[PDB]
Amino acid sequence: DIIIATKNGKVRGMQLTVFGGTVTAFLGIPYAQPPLGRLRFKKPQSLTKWSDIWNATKYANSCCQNIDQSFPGFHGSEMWNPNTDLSEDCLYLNVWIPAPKPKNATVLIWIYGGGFQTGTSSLHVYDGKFLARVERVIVVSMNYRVGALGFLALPGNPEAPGNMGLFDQQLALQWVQKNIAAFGGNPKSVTLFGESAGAASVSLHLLSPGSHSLFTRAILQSGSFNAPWAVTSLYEARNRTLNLAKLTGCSRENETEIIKCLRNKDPQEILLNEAFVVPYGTPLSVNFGPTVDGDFLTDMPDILLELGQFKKTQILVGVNKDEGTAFLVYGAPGFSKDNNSIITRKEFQEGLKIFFPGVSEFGKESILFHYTDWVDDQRPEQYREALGDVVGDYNFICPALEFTKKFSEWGNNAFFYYFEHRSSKLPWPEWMGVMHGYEIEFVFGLPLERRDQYTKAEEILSRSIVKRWANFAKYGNPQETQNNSTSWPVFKSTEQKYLTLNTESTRIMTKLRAQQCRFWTSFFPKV
Amino acid sequence: DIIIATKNGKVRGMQLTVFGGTVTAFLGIPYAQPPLGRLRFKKPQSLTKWSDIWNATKYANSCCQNIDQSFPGFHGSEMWNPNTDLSEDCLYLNVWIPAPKPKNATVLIWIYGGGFQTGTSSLHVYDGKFLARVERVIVVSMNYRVGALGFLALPGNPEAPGNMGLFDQQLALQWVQKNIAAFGGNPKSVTLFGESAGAASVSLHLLSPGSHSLFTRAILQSGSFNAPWAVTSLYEARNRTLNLAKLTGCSRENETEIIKCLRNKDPQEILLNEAFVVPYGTPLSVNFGPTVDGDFLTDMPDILLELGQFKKTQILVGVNKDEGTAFLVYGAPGFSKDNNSIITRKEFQEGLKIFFPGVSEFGKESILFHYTDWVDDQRPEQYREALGDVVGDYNFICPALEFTKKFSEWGNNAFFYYFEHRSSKLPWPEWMGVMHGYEIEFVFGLPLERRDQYTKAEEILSRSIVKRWANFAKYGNPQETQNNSTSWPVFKSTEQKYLTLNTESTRIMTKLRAQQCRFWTSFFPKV
Ligand SMILES: *[C@@H]1O[C@H](CO[C@H]2O[C@@H](C)[C@@H](O)[C@@H](O)[C@@H]2O)[C@@H](O[C@@H]2O[C@H](CO)[C@@H](O)[C@H](O)[C@H]2NC(C)=O)[C@H](O)[C@H]1NC(C)=O
Ligand SMILES: *[C@@H]1O[C@H](CO[C@H]2O[C@@H](C)[C@@H](O)[C@@H](O)[C@@H]2O)[C@@H](O[C@@H]2O[C@H](CO)[C@@H](O)[C@H](O)[C@H]2NC(C)=O)[C@H](O)[C@H]1NC(C)=O
Ligand SMILES: *[C@H]1O[C@H](CO[C@H]2O[C@@H](C)[C@@H](O)[C@@H](O)[C@@H]2O)[C@@H](O[C@@H]2O[C@H](CO)[C@@H](O)[C@H](O)[C@H]2NC(C)=O)[C@H](O)[C@H]1NC(C)=O
Ligand SMILES: *[C@H]1O[C@H](CO[C@H]2O[C@@H](C)[C@@H](O)[C@@H](O)[C@@H]2O)[C@@H](O[C@@H]2O[C@H](CO)[C@@H](O)[C@H](O)[C@H]2NC(C)=O)[C@H](O)[C@H]1NC(C)=O
Ligand SMILES: C[n+]1ccccc1/C=N/OCc1c(F)c(F)c(F)c(F)c1F
Ligand SMILES: C[n+]1ccccc1/C=N/OCc1c(F)c(F)c(F)c(F)c1F
Ligand SMILES: *[C@@H]1O[C@H](CO)[C@@H](O)[C@H](O)[C@H]1NC(C)=O
Ligand SMILES: *[C@@H]1O[C@H](CO)[C@@H](O)[C@H](O)[C@H]1NC(C)=O
Ligand SMILES: *[C@@H]1O[C@H](CO)[C@@H](O)[C@H](O)[C@H]1NC(C)=O
Ligand SMILES: *[C@@H]1O[C@H](CO)[C@@H](O)[C@H](O)[C@H]1NC(C)=O
Ligand SMILES: *[C@@H]1O[C@H](CO)[C@@H](O)[C@H](O)[C@H]1NC(C)=O
Ligand SMILES: *[C@@H]1O[C@H](CO)[C@@H](O)[C@H](O)[C@H]1NC(C)=O
Ligand SMILES: *[C@@H]1O[C@H](CO)[C@@H](O)[C@H](O)[C@H]1NC(C)=O
Ligand SMILES: *[C@@H]1O[C@H](CO)[C@@H](O)[C@H](O)[C@H]1NC(C)=O
Ligand SMILES: [Ca+2]
Ligand SMILES: [Ca+2]
Ligand SMILES: [Ca+2]
Ligand SMILES: [Ca+2]
Ligand SMILES: [Ca+2]
Ligand SMILES: [Ca+2]
Ligand SMILES: [Ca+2]
Ligand SMILES: [Ca+2]
Ligand SMILES: [Cl-]
Ligand SMILES: [Cl-]
Ligand SMILES: [Cl-]
Ligand SMILES: [Cl-]
Ligand SMILES: [Cl-]
Ligand SMILES: [Cl-]
Ligand SMILES: [Cl-]
Ligand SMILES: [Cl-]
Ligand SMILES: [K+]
Ligand SMILES: [K+]
Ligand code: NA
Ligand code: NA
Ligand code: NA
Ligand code: NA
Repeated sequence: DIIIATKNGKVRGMQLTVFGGTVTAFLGIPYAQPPLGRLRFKKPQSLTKWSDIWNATKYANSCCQNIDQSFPGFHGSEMWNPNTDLSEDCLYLNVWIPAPKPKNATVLIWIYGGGFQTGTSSLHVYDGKFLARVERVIVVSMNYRVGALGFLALPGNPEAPGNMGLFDQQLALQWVQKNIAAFGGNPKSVTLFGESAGAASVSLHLLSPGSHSLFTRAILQSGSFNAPWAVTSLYEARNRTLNLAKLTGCSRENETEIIKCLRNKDPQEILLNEAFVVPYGTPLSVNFGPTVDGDFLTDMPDILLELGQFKKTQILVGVNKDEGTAFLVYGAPGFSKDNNSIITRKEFQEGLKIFFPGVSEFGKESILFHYTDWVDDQRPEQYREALGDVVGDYNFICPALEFTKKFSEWGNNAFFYYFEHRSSKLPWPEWMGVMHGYEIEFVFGLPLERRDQYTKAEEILSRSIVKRWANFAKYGNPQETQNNSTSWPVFKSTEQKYLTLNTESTRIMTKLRAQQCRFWTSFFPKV
Repeated sequence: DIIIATKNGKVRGMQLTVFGGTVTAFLGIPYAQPPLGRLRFKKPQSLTKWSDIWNATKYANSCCQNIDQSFPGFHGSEMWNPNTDLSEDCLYLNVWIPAPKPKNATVLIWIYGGGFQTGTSSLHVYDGKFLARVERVIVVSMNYRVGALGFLALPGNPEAPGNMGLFDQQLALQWVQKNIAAFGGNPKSVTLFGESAGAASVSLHLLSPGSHSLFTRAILQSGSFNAPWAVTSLYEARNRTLNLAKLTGCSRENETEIIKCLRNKDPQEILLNEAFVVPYGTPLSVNFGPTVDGDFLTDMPDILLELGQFKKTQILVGVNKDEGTAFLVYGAPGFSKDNNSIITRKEFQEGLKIFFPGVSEFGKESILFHYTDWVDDQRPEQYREALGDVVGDYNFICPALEFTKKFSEWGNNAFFYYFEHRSSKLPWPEWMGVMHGYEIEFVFGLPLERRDQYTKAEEILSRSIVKRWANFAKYGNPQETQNNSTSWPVFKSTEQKYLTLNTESTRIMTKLRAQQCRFWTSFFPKV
């Protein structure tokens, strides 16, 4: 029977049988006062503290959010929807520790993605028990507020300052610093990892001084703050806030009066209305995201990154081969998860208008031109694949490379990966390839469960990746030193070497998407 | 490797490990042409027939339907939502046969509920593998069209005749008659069982001459056609059709022209709009249900039942202790699944207006009067429990008793049960009690899986019920003859004996809800 005295009180965990061993799980530990009533839109408040035991024996509420209902009954999409009740009372975290209790274990802290509008830490593919079991690290994950409730910004106004969700994560990091030692963890050895919006969060923690000493190093999967979807401008932030305000009947003169009006609405009213604060969104739209609040973020992060104002430490960064494809079935004409989505030139062009709504004809023609230099074939899937590549390079890959490039320029080790294995169990069609989000299950070691219809090769690769991530956390160097693995070289802005992760031919390459990324990083912004 | 030659072609099944034995499953066998294009709103068409093997190795598409999203992330509600893609191409059935292949097995055919608006046969609690394993019966289940796509009625007009979903089920019954022998089943021994709207369907099959010879006997769980939600009047049917027609921009002069206009809409457009064809619905509202079509149903079923025009055979009928409670959190004021729902007198009265929208003040006062004869206490949950009882007696229990009473009057054995055990794993709060829908998992033998956190007592009861249902199917007599069970007496209109199903004190009682049901069955209709 396992009970740990945290600084706020005793908590009770539960034993799990994993791989002929035991992992101890503490699910749903509160780390802040529920942000309700007057506390809505505010930075999280610290916890009351209690006597008696808190039973941390089931996942807690997920934060209020809208759920994707494009494919009801379809596991490919539904595996991402929350699996606990939605509630504003959602500020909880989870802790997986090895058994027997580790002496001074390295801690991995997961920050989920979801475009800052969705997400929860209780998803099956974020289960930290395998990592705890296999690498004897401690895994921690937290729920943080999303959408308007997490990122509504009326900057400098503390009734709704912006970046609340980011402060939720930060307060959870503080919790770990203050309490993890009681669980057998080492507060001086904490590695943040996250995917997509979670990875962007991780990159922002590297930039936020308040977070500087709450972690040791950082892993960024398919995301970074400099991705075009990741940061909300102040013009956007205020326009979007005032729009939510009119939509809900909360337009008032004294901005502080808007917030109290919004404080009195149902969560549902807010949620139902946040979709429309943008006149013409994209599938990748982030209505309420990170802003330069002058608190979490002292300045525009592009400036910070460029002038080397960030935590000096190691990073592990990477992307997947077909980042863009998932988004294509969420609005691009002629695309379907139920057919092979062979599209024509005109549908390609209409898809661009969908993904680049405010861009000139010349801008969209340049994308067309750069991405239709057929290779050198006339295959029917030319345009289908070009559009996925367009969406993936622009939104994920090129920003990831650029971040790593600028980060390493200030003299810290960086490691870059290209994940190109497609899950044999992927419920999405073959044309979508190695999708956004689908390295995560390899990272968390789900293929290590033989009872699960992953291939033998998939167990090897997951085992290998799990070891690399773990060695990165413990030692700041993502090698697999024992099974003749390819050695993972540091990413330097000169040669720009990266490691490909796959089941077959693993290797070192250089300058991922070189031409594509000079188009997006250098040319496209002038357009 | 198992392959069965059906009359339409070879099908391939798959082996399942169940309880140290094998069950063979054929999931997703087509039994009709997909009802698409010109076939929308029509009675199902017979199948083309194929060469090569059909792989019946995964559940098929569920039929188009709206999904309950009141409690996103909550297992209590989400366990009922479809778990395969929604598609109009949904006319498929499933077959579980014992291993080794049975010689002449009795067949149970499951018809799911869902208020004729929702439902699918691929739900976890409808898994027929346990029944196949334990009782060596063959279990069959089918998907049938629901909502407007299954029950849109413009009577006598064969472009949309009504009762299409009922004809889907019937065509599936035909499939069994024609093919089950090839699976080791006995077409001369087929028992229909269903819950809620599925049970109402079963009762209508007893009344439909086209179904007379497609089955042997019948089990009706929490439902019958004479329930107030179960049959759509012709005034309602046409008003609702014409309303869907205006909502979708399909109002035309030649009724046949309405249907072609509706034939050309997206399923989604139809689905989105079927909610509003009723000006003031209830939580129990069935917008598009069974009608007297002059085909499946030759006359108003109340008349048929009363004059003894129905299949002469045995029936097993029953209800649960707290049928009504589930519906209370779907619109009654002051109710919540997250608190104890103590409501006051005025909230009780407002709840009545919600559940009896078209009823006079005197009508609603009579309900109030009949259900507030406190017993003889002044407990705070008086009104909360009275409202659940009101909704349960009116909508499920009293109609069930009345059906059994009138059916047995024509000289066939009838057996009535009162299920009063609450699942120890029920995710809904304690106040909701023994809920509508939650005997089903006991019937299908889920507690027989020891790996599943059901209690030992729950395994006993499930084992017992599984045996009773199986003996009923095989022999038309639901006894458990071996383990000193209470003997289940026939329900006669004189004494009206019934069997209570529970974990503790099992027993024979008489005249379930006697006073409540004379109020609803005799008095209330005059009101
Ligand atoms: C691949 O599918 C798309 C997506 O939409 C369709 O999905 C199919 C499975 C089918 O059910 C179809 O009825 C459904 O609309 C097809 O694009 C669609 O084409 C139709 C017909 O002109 C248009 O009305 C729709 O606007 C359009 N939908 C989208 C998203 O553009 C596509 O034609 C199909 N092509 C193939 C087989 O490659
Ligand atoms: C039990 O809960 C109901 C349902 O609605 C509430 O659920 C609670 C868990 C809480 O989050 C609350 O904010 C939420 O609205 C309560 O009824 C609600 O009471 C509020 C306050 O007046 C009304 O504004 C709502 O109209 C009303 N909802 C409904 C469905 O009527 C109810 O008061 C609560 N009571 C208890 C503790 O027994
Ligand atoms: C932000 O401000 C306005 C707000 O307009 C929006 O209002 C919301 C309620 C929502 O429904 C959305 O669809 C709608 O566009 C943006 O809209 C334009 O603003 C002009 C006035 O400047 C208005 O007359 C119109 O409502 C609207 N016109 C059009 C054709 O869009 C505006 O685009 C945006 N400004 C930004 C992005 O800074
Ligand atoms: C069925 O016919 C009419 C249709 O009206 C409905 O129209 C749908 C589009 C839907 O949105 C629904 O909300 C709406 O009520 C029913 O409505 C009434 O009919 C009168 C004319 O007879 C109209 O003037 C109104 O639209 C409407 N009035 C009110 C206050 O309800 C009508 O109730 C129903 N008849 C039945 C049940 O037989
Ligand atoms: C949170 N997340 C991380 C990685 C990969 C996927 C997800 C969530 N996926 O939900 C499915 C989904 C998608 F995959 C989308 F591309 C999209 F635009 C959606 F709106 C959407 F809901
Ligand atoms: C199909 N079914 C059979 C038995 C019990 C429940 C169900 C389906 N339950 O879905 C949850 C649910 C309910 F339990 C309801 F009472 C209700 F009114 C809904 F609209 C609803 F969606
Ligand atoms: C927490 O768990 C234990 C055993 O599961 C229980 O006995 C204890 O009282 C619990 N506290 C609760 C339910 O609040
Ligand atoms: C754990 O490791 C750190 C160094 O990273 C060390 O300073 C600390 O004292 C250790 N705590 C132990 C051994 O419990
Ligand atoms: C806005 O309202 C708040 C709350 O009363 C108050 O502090 C302030 O005086 C108001 N500001 C303006 C501009 O009137
Ligand atoms: C190394 O090799 C052995 C067997 O070859 C394997 O069981 C072990 O898990 C491998 N380790 C890693 C980290 O891949
Ligand atoms: C059906 O299943 C078998 C083995 O699983 C496969 O080899 C056969 O070709 C399948 N037919 C298909 C996939 O259409
Ligand atoms: C199965 O049982 C029926 C009687 O219910 C019998 O007439 C039929 O011939 C049997 N078929 C066999 C033994 O295969
Ligand atoms: C309705 O339209 C159909 C289809 O053309 C046709 O059979 C019939 O003549 C029309 N009926 C009327 C009332 O005009
Ligand atoms: C009868 O009794 C034995 C043990 O007492 C039990 O294993 C068996 O399953 C029981 N049968 C039924 C139908 O309850
Ligand atoms: Ca909510
Ligand atoms: Ca540190
Ligand atoms: Ca490539
Ligand atoms: Ca290698
Ligand atoms: Ca549909
Ligand atoms: Ca028969
Ligand atoms: Ca009772
Ligand atoms: Ca007994
Ligand atoms: Cl944005
Ligand atoms: Cl062109
Ligand atoms: Cl090079
Ligand atoms: Cl490349
Ligand atoms: Cl009705
Ligand atoms: Cl009164
Ligand atoms: Cl009596
Ligand atoms: Cl009673
Ligand atoms: K997403
Ligand atoms: K229902
Ligand atoms: Na879902
Ligand atoms: Na997956
Ligand atoms: Na669901
Ligand atoms: Na259940």
